[PDB]
This record gives sequence, C-alpha cells and structure tokens, in this order.
Amino acid sequence: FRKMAFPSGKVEGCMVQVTCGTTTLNGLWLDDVVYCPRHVICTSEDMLNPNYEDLLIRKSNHNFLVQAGNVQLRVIGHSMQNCVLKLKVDTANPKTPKYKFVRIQPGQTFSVLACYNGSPSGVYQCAMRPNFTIKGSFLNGSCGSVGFNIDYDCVSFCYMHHMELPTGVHAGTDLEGNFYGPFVDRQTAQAAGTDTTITVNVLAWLYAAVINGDRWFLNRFTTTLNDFNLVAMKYNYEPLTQDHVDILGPLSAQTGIAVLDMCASLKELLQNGMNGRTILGSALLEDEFTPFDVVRQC
Amino acid sequence: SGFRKMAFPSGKVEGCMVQVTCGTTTLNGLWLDDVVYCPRHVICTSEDMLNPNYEDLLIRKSNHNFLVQAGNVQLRVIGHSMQNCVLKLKVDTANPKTPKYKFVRIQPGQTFSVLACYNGSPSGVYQCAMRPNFTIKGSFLNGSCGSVGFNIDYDCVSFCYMHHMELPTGVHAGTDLEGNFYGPFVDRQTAQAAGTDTTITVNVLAWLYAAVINGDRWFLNRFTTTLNDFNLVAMKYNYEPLTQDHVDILGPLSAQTGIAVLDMCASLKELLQNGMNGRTILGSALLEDEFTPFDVVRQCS
Ligand SMILES: *[C@@H](O)[C@H](C[C@@H]1CCNC1=O)NC(=O)[C@H](CC(C)C)NC(=O)OC[C@@H]1CCC(=O)N1CCC1CCCCC1
Ligand SMILES: *[C@@H](O)[C@H](C[C@@H]1CCNC1=O)NC(=O)[C@H](CC(C)C)NC(=O)OC[C@@H]1CCC(=O)N1CCC1CCCCC1
Ligand SMILES: [Ca+2]
Repeated sequence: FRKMAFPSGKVEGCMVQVTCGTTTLNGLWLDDVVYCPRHVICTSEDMLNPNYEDLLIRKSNHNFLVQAGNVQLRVIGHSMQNCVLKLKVDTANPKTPKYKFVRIQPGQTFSVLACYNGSPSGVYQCAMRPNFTIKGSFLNGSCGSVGFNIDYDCVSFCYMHHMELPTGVHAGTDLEGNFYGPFVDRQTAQAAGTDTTITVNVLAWLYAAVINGDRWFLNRFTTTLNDFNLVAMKYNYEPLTQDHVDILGPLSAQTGIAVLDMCASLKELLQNGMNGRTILGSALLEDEFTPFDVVRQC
Repeated sequence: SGFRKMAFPSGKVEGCMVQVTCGTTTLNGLWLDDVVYCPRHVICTSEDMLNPNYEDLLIRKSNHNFLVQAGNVQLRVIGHSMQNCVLKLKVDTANPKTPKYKFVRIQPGQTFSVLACYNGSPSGVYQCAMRPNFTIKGSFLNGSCGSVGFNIDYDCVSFCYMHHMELPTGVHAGTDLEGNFYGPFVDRQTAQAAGTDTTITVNVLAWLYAAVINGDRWFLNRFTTTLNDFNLVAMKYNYEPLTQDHVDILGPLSAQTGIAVLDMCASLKELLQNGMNGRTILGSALLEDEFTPFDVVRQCS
C-alpha cells in the first residue's frame, strides 16, 4: 500500500513560465489568465518587506515575460488577488480542463505537480498539515507549482507553492492567493505552529494494513471516543470527531473492525510503541492517507 | 527524512493509453505511432488460462476480433502479431500524442513510475522499485494489466514495464515492452513463487550518500574494502551483491561528496556487522533501499 498521486496530464497542459527581472517561476494558465505567486515582482532588496501594491503599480504589462514552451504569451492585463498575480494574456489555453478552485481542510490530501521553468518534473501526494504546512519536495524555482485533486474529469486546484521554512517544510496559498497558515510572502525565517498528527488518517492507514493482512497491532480492548481523544491529545494527535468515525464506516464494515476498536489499537501503539515491529513497511505511524485515499486503492 | 517517492508527470503516457478487448476481457494497451502494445493474455479465455497455447490461440484470431478503443472511439486493427508475451496490434491511425520514446529493459533496483489504469482510464501514478527477485510492489487490481512503467528524460519517455500478473504473496510481475518477463515468470494462471527477496545494496548506498549530502555523516570511517570482500559480507545479511554497473551509477554521488564508492561500502559493511546502536540516519533507524542514485540527485539538486 503506497501513496498514489492523481494522473497529472490535465495540469501539465496548464503550466507556463513567468519571468520578471531576474526572477523566474511557474504559472498556471487557465483560459486566458495566468496565475502565479506575486513575489515574482520582488527584487533581492524588496523581498524583506515588500509593499506589493506599490511594487505592482510600478509594473507594466510588458515587464512580464510569459512563455508556454517556445511561445511567448503577450500580457494584456495584470491584477493581484491576495498573494497571487493574475496575468491576462491574448491567447486562450485550449488544454484548459474542467476545473474549480477549492480551499482544502487540514488533514486532506492532494497531488503536487512540481515544476521548474514551466516544465513539470515530478508528481507526488501531500497532506495539508494541521499546522498548515506541507511536507513537500520543492527546490529553488518551484514556486507556482500547484496541488490538486481530480474528481471525474474536473480538476480541483487547492494549492500554489510560495516558500520553504527553516525546518524544510513548505507553505503556500490557495488559488485565491490566501495562505494556508500564519505565513507571509516576505523573505524571512518563519516558524509554524506545533504540528500534530492527523488521527483519522492514521486510523485509515491501520485499516489499510489490516486489509493487506497485517494485524499484529489489533487488540480485544476497547475505548470510548472521549477517552481515546484524551490520550490522542496527550500525544499531540488531532481530535477524532463523530464525523471522522462516520467517515471510517466503510473501512470498518469491510474489515469487521469497529472504529473504536481500531482506536484502542492505536492507543496501545501510542502508549507502547511498535516494539521494533513495522506496519506496512514503516517504523512510524503514517498520517497522510485519508479514508478516501485508502478506499480508492482498497 | 526529507525524501519521498516522486513519480514522473504522467501526461505523456496518459496520451498513449487505450483499452483492448477480446470478448468480455478488457485490459489496457499502449498506443505509439500506429501500433498498440498489450499483454497477449487478452486472447485467453478462463479455460485457456491454466496453460494457454498462445500460438494456436492467435492463429484463430483475426484483426476484426480485437476491439481497440481510445475512450469510446474505436481504433481499427489492420494487423496483429505476437512478440514474446506482448501482442502488437497494428492500427490505421498514428497516435498524434505519441511522445519521443524508447523501450528499455531496466535492472533490479531501478525505479520507475507506474500509471495504473483500468479500462484505458488512468487512476493514479506512483513510483515502484524493481526488486532483486524481479517483482514489484504495485497497487494493481483486476483490470490493471497493460498498465505501464516508465521514466522520463528530457521529454523522452523510456517505457520499461507492462503489467501482467500478481503472485501469491501479493507482489506483481510483468514484462518489458518487447514482451520479455522480468524474472522467471510465465503468463499462465498458475502459482509462481518469487525468489527470496534481498535488500537493494546500491540504493542503500545512494541513501547513505544522501545522508552525507545533508550533513548526516557519523557512519563514515577511515577504511575501505574490495568489492569482492564487501559482496561476501553483503550476502550474509541478505543484501544484493554489487555489480560493476552499480559502482558506475554511484559515480556522480561519489564525486559530489568525494567519498569513494568502496569507502562507502566499508561504512555500510560496518553498519551491517555492528548495527546502528540506537542511532538514526536521515531520521530513521531503517536503511531505505527504494531510492536510486538518480532519485537522490533529483531530490537533492
Ligand atoms: C520560489 O520562488 C521559492 C521556493 C523555495 C526556494 C527553496 N525551496 C522553496 O520551496 N520561494 C522563495 O524564494 C521564497 C520567497 C519569499 C516568500 C519572498 N522564500 C523562501 O522560500 O525562502 C526559503 C529560505 C530557506 C529557509 C528559510 O528560512 N528561508 C526563508 C528566507 C531566508 C531566511 C534566513 C535569511 C535568508 C533568507
Ligand atoms: C490483469 O489481467 C491481471 C492483473 C491481476 C489481477 C489481480 N491483481 C493483478 O495484478 N492479471 C491476471 O489476471 C493474470 C492472468 C494470467 C497471467 C493469464 N493472473 C493473475 O494475476 O493471477 C493472480 C492470482 C491470484 C494470486 C495468484 O497467485 N494468482 C496466480 C494464478 C492462480 C490463482 C489461483 C490459485 C493459484 C494461482
Ligand atoms: Ca523470445
């Protein structure tokens, strides 16, 4: 049982290169508009306390070089929505998929299409951490790479990449340009809030381990939801809600293991550890598979 | 650790996926130029499957017996042949989305992206490592056969795997795009055991190089080893012996860190013989073996 990303082709067809001065990053080209991080308009000096409204009014359309492959797209208009720049271009992208912009909740997962110079380079699954960071793989030039889910033929864009933190984790916005978390697009070392573990996802992954034939961690003990949550909070796990328990119904039915029985197994793991044993190859409790993620793979 | 399995973007492969049906049996095919490639067991019924005579089954087939579809759109078959365990269906339309491509046969330890597909429609993409026993640990369900594995270098797609079967232990086996199985396996509905698997030594060494690159280098020592001496110890710990090709593909990381391959092998030999003694490498007490030297450079640089 492994992380599976959505097929990325519908997003690849939207990626372009956006350049301003000596800064180059990626843009997302949908219909006749290119979306990208606004910090592309900052110089080395600006980046420490950039007054974006002032920096933007001093820009003209021809300051923005947009390239789709070896084709320049002429910028005929520009505006800013929160931390994203929207460049109107003279050419519509015929590869534009059916799409929407969604703001994801902490604990939800999405696929990242990492891009450099407008060229897609890798795809992988991420979760929105409870502290609103993501543990991405992003290098210099990755900004403007997007995260997404696919439902039927519709692409739900939920993330655009802006920055790395001192700890090596990453932060960004939705496609309306609002950051996830308390972060700011200035060139400063920024710490996140204390992260917690996504409990409903650990439970989904334990169920996956069961479906795969792994059951050493199960027990006959039981727990109430409240008592489980007391232990969870003690170990910096997120609360489990009744909606989470409901969400885990299908996996419970399939394995014949009551949700609260799986909670008791997890409680024992938190308290006793894994004793060197492993679950699905991991020495650690994995929390970036959602219940939906497990089902889609069974 | 800072590392994760990263697949290649799948779009160039998505544009090549079709479905191939014989009767009520549908699996996936790969449409490149005017040829569709798919597992030959599409032509087997559930009565042929225990031991098909593929040569005889194919004689009874005609072009008009194959239903090839891109989505709901039928692609007319104008020729058919068999190459080892793959069927090649010549069609009357060259795929306009054909990328630059080659067919490569990979070695154990090498990683590749799989585009898992059902009824010609992609479901997901993930990275797999070819184990030393010539199996992969995929997520492959009924209908997944004909899904392919690939790597992408500079817009060229190197196709290396086409899916055919699941073994009793839940792991997966298949062919290259010339239809030759990886490993001793055969496309029959029989129980086939893989060899006992071993740890991918070359990828563990890549992992140790990655740790060094990131400043985590407590395990480095002042000694070296010969390749033979290392391989003899490695086999005692169920590690794969190193080949010359393995030494060669560690070259870039050895140059980047200035640590000779054989010196890193001596460090690994000490870890094997003495264990970790309660220490971690890149955050883990476990040595990772599914990142290749190329994967490391791709995620570090
Ligand atoms: C895309 O433009 C770029 C993506 C980054 C680069 C490295 N990995 C990524 O994900 N993002 C940026 O360049 C950011 C631009 C800001 C928001 C104006 N900055 C950024 O990501 O900075 C990361 C660095 C490295 C770790 C760190 O703390 N930090 C913040 C700035 C740093 C603080 C210490 C003094 C020098 C500047
Ligand atoms: C694609 O057509 C299909 C992919 C399979 C389905 C389930 N997961 C997969 O990866 N492949 C097949 O159906 C194979 C067709 C043969 C090669 C003609 N067969 C196959 O994968 O068989 C799987 C079964 C289940 C476990 C097992 O060992 N095995 C082998 C066959 C047989 C089953 C009955 C018990 C003895 C072994
Ligand atoms: Ca042959």
